[PDB]
Amino acid sequence: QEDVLAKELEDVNKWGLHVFRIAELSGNRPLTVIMHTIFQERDLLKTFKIPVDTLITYLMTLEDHYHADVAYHNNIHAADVVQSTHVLLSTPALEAVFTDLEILAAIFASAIHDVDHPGVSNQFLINTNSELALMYNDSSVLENHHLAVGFKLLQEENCDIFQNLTKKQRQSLRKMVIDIVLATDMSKHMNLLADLKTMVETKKVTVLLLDNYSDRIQVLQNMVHCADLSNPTKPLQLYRQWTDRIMEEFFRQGDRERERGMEISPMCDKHNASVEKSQVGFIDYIVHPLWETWADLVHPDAQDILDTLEDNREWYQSTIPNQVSEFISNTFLD
Ligand SMILES: O=C(O)Cc1ccc(Cc2cc(-c3cccc(Cl)c3)nc(C(F)(F)F)c2)cc1
Ligand SMILES: [Mg+2]
Ligand SMILES: [Zn+2]
Ligand SMILES: [Zn+2]
Repeated sequence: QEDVLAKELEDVNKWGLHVFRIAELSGNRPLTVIMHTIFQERDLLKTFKIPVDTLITYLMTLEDHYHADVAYHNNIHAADVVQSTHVLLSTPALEAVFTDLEILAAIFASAIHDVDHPGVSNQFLINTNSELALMYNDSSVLENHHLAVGFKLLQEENCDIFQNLTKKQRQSLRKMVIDIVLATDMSKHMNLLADLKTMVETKKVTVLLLDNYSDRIQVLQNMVHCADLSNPTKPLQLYRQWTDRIMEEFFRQGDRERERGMEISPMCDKHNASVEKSQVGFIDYIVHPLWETWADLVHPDAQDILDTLEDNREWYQSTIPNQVSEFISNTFLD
């Protein structure tokens, strides 16, 4: 079993890693094994003096607080986002741009970015006056929760993977991670994109040049957001699994809404769905504009990704046998 898992992990630097296969092979520990592998590849254990047993212990704990019963926002998604971020960080256009701390921050942010997700949206949690929305005053509810849990777990037995950073490194890392995970709130998408556009419009090269924290963090925020929205850019056999999972999760939310006598949210009604037209819309209004801008920023490194995305769009379009627009307006605008 171990041998086969090792063969699959050889694709860790490649877009299109077989993450589901890794999940089955690892006993449903894709986050732990992927993070460990990445930490080895990038030499982050040596650089930040992270004892290996402490890493494994934190990763297993973090993984356990992802909900296996949630079809999309689970540990497999977290592993995917981590690995996608890891690839993006290695793009030629960003060679030697980020420090090791900034690299650690982006990867860690990716690992924790949806931890303890309950399988329902911010808007559902607000509309039901949930405990979470009450705790966080209706703003970036889940994202604030992912951060609090992700950090709190460092305090469990033998979990403090940052015990040998300096006080200043710990503060800087904490701040970057917060900035990154809060930018994963989907309602911030337009603002992020506008900023990313501006950065492209004024980019300097020699490889990209980034003079200040503000510019660097912005790129990391967009990078992890791209990773979060990367499913339609993946080989189609992966994409389609992600699509089935997110629709399952949406339909379960709609069943909860139905049982409570609420209006069923867009995309959440299993009795009235258009899976294929909705993906086309998702790509045209959100994913393609974002990734076309990321591709400009890193031109020409992301060309294959863009091409796959455009092929994947045609496929969903070719398999077609108000809701999309309502979902977009409610999800991706501030
Ligand atoms: O954060 C939130 O408030 C809710 C929310 C926003 C973004 C996502 C990601 C996602 C979204 C979609 C999708 C499906 C139908 C329509 C549209 Cl517009 C997008 N699809 C996929 C795909 F790629 F995995 F299939 C993934 C999941 C939840
Ligand atoms: Mg999230
Ligand atoms: Zn716990
Ligand atoms: Zn996510």
